[PDB]
Amino acid sequence: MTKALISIDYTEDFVADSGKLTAGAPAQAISDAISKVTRLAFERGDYIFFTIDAHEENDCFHPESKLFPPHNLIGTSGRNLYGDLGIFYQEHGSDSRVFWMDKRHYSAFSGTDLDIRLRERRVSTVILTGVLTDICVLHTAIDAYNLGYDIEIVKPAVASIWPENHQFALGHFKNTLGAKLVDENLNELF
Amino acid sequence: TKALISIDYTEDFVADSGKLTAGAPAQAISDAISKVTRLAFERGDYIFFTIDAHEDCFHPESKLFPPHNLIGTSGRNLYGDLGIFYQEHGSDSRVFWMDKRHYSAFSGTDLDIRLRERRVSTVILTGVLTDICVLHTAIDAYNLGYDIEIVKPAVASIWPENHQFALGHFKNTLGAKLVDENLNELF
Amino acid sequence: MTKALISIDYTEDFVADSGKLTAGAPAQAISDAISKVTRLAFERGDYIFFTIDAHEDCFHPESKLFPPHNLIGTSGRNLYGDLGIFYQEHGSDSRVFWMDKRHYSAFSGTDLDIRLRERRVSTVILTGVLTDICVLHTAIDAYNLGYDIEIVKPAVASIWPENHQFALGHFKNTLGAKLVDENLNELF
Amino acid sequence: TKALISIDYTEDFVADSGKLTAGAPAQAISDAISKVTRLAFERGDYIFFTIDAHEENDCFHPESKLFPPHNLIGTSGRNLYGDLGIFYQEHGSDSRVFWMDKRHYSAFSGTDLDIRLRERRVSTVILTGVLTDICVLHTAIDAYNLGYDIEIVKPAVASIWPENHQFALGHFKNTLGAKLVDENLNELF
Ligand SMILES: [Zn+2]
Ligand SMILES: [Zn+2]
Ligand SMILES: [Zn+2]
Ligand SMILES: [Zn+2]
Repeated sequence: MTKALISIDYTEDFVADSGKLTAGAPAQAISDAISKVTRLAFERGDYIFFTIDAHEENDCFHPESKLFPPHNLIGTSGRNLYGDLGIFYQEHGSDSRVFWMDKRHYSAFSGTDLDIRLRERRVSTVILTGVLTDICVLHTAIDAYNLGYDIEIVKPAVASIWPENHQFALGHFKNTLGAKLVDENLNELF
Repeated sequence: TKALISIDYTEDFVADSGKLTAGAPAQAISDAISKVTRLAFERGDYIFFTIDAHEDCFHPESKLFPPHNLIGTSGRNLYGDLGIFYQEHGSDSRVFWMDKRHYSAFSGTDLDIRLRERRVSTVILTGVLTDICVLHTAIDAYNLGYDIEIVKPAVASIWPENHQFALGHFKNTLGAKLVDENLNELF
Repeated sequence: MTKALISIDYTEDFVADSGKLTAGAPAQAISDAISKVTRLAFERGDYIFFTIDAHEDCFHPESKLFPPHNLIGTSGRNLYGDLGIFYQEHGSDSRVFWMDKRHYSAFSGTDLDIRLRERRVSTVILTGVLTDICVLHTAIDAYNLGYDIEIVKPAVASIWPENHQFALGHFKNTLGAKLVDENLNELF
Repeated sequence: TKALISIDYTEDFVADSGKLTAGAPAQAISDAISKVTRLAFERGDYIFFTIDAHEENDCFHPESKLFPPHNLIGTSGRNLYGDLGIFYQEHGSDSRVFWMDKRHYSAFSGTDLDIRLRERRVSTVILTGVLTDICVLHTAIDAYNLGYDIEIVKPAVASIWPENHQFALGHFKNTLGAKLVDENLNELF
């Protein structure tokens, strides 16, 4: 029954209007659902992992730097969590069940110790939230699948810039990864 | 020197009576997939056939798709001229057959090890399906620091909108180069 | 309560007197204990993974370090002693696996971790040869992958007693492994 | 270009008053480890400091039962010992120098080391630090499985137990096919 909720890249740079790689409106639209579900997961005794892009300026060795403009730079406000989710972190970030995790690839597992931390705790299910549905959420989900985790996707708490991409990703999660789609109350959606 | 990965282009995925057939669009790439494989082989590239090998109540994929590519069945035989190429050159030191259980060609296999032994920097992806075993393989390759090439006329999906999502993902997110059956970049 | 026992390279080439990479007397001495403990684990309901060297290869760094051994399709890959009989009896059981490997570690380039995770196995029990090479590498990989570890002391062996002793110390003190006897009871 | 890995050469592992000190043998390599690191840097190599980062009362870490508290985040225990420390003050902000926190013994486990190396097409890793038979050994084995050529700087690795140091060196040479080199990065025969 040991579960972990993963909060992926829900920062000012991905969500806010002035954000450097902002998803804009669709990302902002999930603010209430993402904060509610994360607070709920925490209330249920789940582990919470904030897995956040930590980029550097002039990282010529990173293939991502040629693909997107500078975003989520180390030591910038762009890395601040957006909305009430940010308030949640300031309140509960010191709790032994809440984690902040820097990542450099899209997937929350790549080059991090997420798998190690989950295995230490004998977690068998990950609950995915954040942005973008078809990039960092999708990559994290695929890695989770290959690492043998059960997957839940919080449908109203994931978002993409592109609606067709969001739809592809949701279908992929359900039909290919065998993931459970859930709402903000963590109830399965049929 | 690069490596061409041939993903799941078997009877069960391609033939009209295949257990998990992609049908017409998978059949449509037969000429292109075999042309580009022979071409890559001609110019000294390594060839990795990464093929579903299914049996298995502990595999989560059992719930998601009907039995396909079962061991010892003709369903695992490579489709078309690609099977002919393997019959001719499967024993060449640069050609490989790898059994896999997940979608990604890297998951639970020694693909990364074999590529690293040969100091390969670039993988060229062919096969089916674009949005499942090709997409998963591409993403694993990206995370493992490989340069990626996708042979656009040698990948196929059941649904054209999924094939289009995957192609866009390769270019815009993974930084892959889309190439034609002559291994020339597309513009 | 269900665990996995890993049976590492206990084959003719590593054990038999004419073996291509034979560990000789100390490897032969564990034959009774390794078969006893494997049968006990299987009877208990545990999963059994035979993780066996499958060699061919100028590209393999190991080819320069050891003479040819456990070559694919040769008798050097046959399991040694009563262990071979257990495999004849139960090799087709859904709980028993034969796994080819190219590195020393049973995890490296294999699907061992995946198979264990499918089954929610939290504890691996290690047996076989050599204590300081394929058992050590496998133990280290298991540790980094968050498995609890048991080492069957009378069912592991090395060519050199000092290497065998180093490895056993490393398992207990660094990896936090439980050392057990052939009855799967902890040793004190 | 190669990468030199500097493993756990900190106060807690080296200094007389270190919480998990290897003592005199670890102190004895201070000159060699600092010399070889400055040399690798001069030669244009990448330098990775891979340093234990433990927390007090981490009940979920299996290492917590095995050793007393050591290299705690925000303590002096994590300070690089000797001239290596001075080198880090001098060049830590350089593009080729990296500081990597680790929780397991191996420098690769749960880190982005492999990712950073492959971004640079590094094919050979040069290993230094402590302990020879624990964080150096684990790092070497991980490097081997990941297909890296390995160099071990013999006078720049140390263990608390000399027999364990001897086992590890033999293992590197005979099992991993590593090249043993001196503080001048010249092969030892
Ligand atoms: Zn990013
Ligand atoms: Zn399949
Ligand atoms: Zn071998
Ligand atoms: Zn430590």
